[PDB]
Amino acid sequence: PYTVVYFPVRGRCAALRMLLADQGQSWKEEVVTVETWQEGSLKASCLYGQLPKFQDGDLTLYQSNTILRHLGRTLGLYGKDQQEAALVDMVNDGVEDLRCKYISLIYTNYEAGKDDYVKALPGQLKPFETLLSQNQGGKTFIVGDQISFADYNLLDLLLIHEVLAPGCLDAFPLLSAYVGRLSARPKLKAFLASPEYVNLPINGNGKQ
Amino acid sequence: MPPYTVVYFPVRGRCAALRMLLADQGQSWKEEVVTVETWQEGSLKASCLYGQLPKFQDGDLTLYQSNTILRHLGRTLGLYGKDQQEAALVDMVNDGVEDLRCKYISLIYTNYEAGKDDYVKALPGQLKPFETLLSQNQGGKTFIVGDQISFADYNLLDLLLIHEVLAPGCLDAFPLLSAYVGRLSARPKLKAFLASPEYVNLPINGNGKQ
Ligand SMILES: N[C@H](CCC(=O)N[C@@H](CS)C(=O)NCC(=O)O)C(=O)O
Ligand SMILES: N[C@H](CCC(=O)N[C@@H](CS)C(=O)NCC(=O)O)C(=O)O
Repeated sequence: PYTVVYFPVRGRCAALRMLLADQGQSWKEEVVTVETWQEGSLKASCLYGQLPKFQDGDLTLYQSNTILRHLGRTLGLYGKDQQEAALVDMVNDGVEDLRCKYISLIYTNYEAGKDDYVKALPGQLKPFETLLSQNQGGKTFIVGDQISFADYNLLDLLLIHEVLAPGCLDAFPLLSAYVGRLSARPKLKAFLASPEYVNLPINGNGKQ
Repeated sequence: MPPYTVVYFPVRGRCAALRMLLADQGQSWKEEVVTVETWQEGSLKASCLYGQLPKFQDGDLTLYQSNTILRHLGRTLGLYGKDQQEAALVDMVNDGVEDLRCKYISLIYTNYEAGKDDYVKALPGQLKPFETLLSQNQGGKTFIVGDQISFADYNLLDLLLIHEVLAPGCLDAFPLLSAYVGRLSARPKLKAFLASPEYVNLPINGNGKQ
């Protein structure tokens, strides 16, 4: 019973939509334009003044990672046990930390900052290659042997980064292979090929 | 040896909430402290997954990332809500807290003097959500989410205590948050913890700004 309220961009909803799609879930998308948002109705009713907003039946949630964690929890995408559950979170927050750095670049200081960001990037991605190398030679998922919600969010982050700086995964053979393995998952592959994903901008200021 | 170990700088910083949680739950833990000089040397930083502290050890489980540690303790100590729905709201609260913590960190570390006024003027609007949450949960009389304490109470409690030092009386505009802070502060083990030398004699931040 799902509904996504967001702007006409991929942004902080790309990973959760990836997840819904791969898990064969159905959801309603509700779009929010510039004048709708600016008016100030919807914003005044949002817990933190912001989007996405997510409905799951009688349940309203804000916060992209809360949404992720909720879906991981209820669809069984949160590790096999608490140890795994913790590694999942650790992966997600690293993903979130770098996503926070990406957004800063893109929205605040794209122009001058991009040169130094792409320089810092391999060191920012290494931790994830390391994680995979220690989890069955990288042949499965980021954590344990089943997909988790940190996989979708990590996958999103990897794709938007190959756009920012193509070839950035070249030096990382487990990440490269991981990205191709999950991309080829049938429902994910189709969603990533769909107009609904392809014809949406990554970001709001039209900088990718 | 205690099963827990906290490897961090000699600061409250990102470990206050988890230390309060451990203290309030009556768990023992070991503090390994890292000095700037040990860090500058550079050897432990290269062992650190994301190259950062805090690092945490439950047995041979090495965790990084402070909210991950909190969620991990939230899961293993029963501080994550009663059902799947409460866990989601605990998460939405904690994510809310993490968002304001990040603005605060950017204030204190990369802009204190120019930013502080706008920051302290934007504050009431940042705190209101948390007052709203309380208002809608048994009229603000228990915890942030449901009727048992959760890990987000501890992170929210810490974030509130630090803003009260940054901008005293900011909770004056917020009667449930205030009652909230006083009510949680006075929990017996937490009370003793917040009055003890291991809490009191550490600075909130690394740069002595607060
Ligand atoms: N904590 C973030 C909040 C998302 C956020 O940064 N919201 C932005 C768009 S991605 C927004 O609604 N900006 C419009 C506004 O602040 O009025 C999350 O993970 O969900
Ligand atoms: N993502 C943060 C990581 C903690 C962090 O930002 N650590 C800082 C100090 S609080 C640090 O280790 N500084 C050393 C460095 O960046 O190299 C978390 O929530 O745990």
